Amino acid sequence: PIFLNVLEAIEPGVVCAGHDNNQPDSFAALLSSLNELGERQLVHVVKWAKALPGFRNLHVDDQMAVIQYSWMGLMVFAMGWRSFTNVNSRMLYFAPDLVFNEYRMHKSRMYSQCVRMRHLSQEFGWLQITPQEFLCMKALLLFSIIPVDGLKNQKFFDELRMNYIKELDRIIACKRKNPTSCSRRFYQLTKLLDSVQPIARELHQFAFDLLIKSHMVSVDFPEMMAEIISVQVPKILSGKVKPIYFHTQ
Ligand SMILES: CC(=O)O[C@]1(C(C)=O)CC[C@H]2[C@@H]3C=C(Cl)C4=CC(=O)[C@@H]5C[C@@H]5[C@]4(C)[C@H]3CC[C@@]21C
Repeated sequence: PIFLNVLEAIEPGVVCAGHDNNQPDSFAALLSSLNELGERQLVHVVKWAKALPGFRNLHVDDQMAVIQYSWMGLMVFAMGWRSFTNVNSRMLYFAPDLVFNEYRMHKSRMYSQCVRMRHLSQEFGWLQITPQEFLCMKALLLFSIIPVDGLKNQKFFDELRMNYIKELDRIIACKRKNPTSCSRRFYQLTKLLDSVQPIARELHQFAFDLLIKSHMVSVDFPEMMAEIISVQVPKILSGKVKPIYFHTQ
């Protein structure tokens, strides 16, 4: 079980936001905490990606680009998994010290996005997604958004993405002998994977908008987050970089 051994081994451990839960649930306090958590996670996201099987095969430039493009989707998906495994998707578990209940969802000003993320988290339960499927799908999300015009080394990327799909295929078939059973599961998993993209798109828009009006005085947005939102996110929003949907949207 080489492939799965690796996925489990490189999976980041718990990361706290450093949020003081005694403070009032203001937009400012929740924003400060979310961003701090964001910057902290990004640190782990980069090391995670670079330790992924075959990732080093990508051109240096494509490595960081791909990481930065899928960043948001990766955080949505993983966050959704933590909510499911920790609080049975009852609340949004961004971190042990930063759990969103109804009031915080409203206070953050991303209530609808949170509700959509809550749905996503519940799909992990309805579909009975295994830790194995979760890990392989999360890795695939890393390879699910690229420039329309292509990456420095597009063929290496396509090769890699294909191999990860093949792995997701092995997972599904490991305990399934009748093809139909397998096809049904693949359908379910690819539909779930797709559903992450629309949510990340809205979060991308929300982040961009906030960065702009925030720049006015408080450019308090962390460094790495600030770089991705000002340099990479617009490429997505303007349509130069797009997600790779499995099914027609
Ligand atoms: C309230 C809000 O706007 O949050 C945002 C901004 C621009 O501040 C917009 C989208 C927010 C991001 C969306 C999610 Cl799913 C997160 C998940 C997660 O596990 C850790 C907490 C972070 C982020 C990446 C969060 C950082 C603050 C963002 C970027």
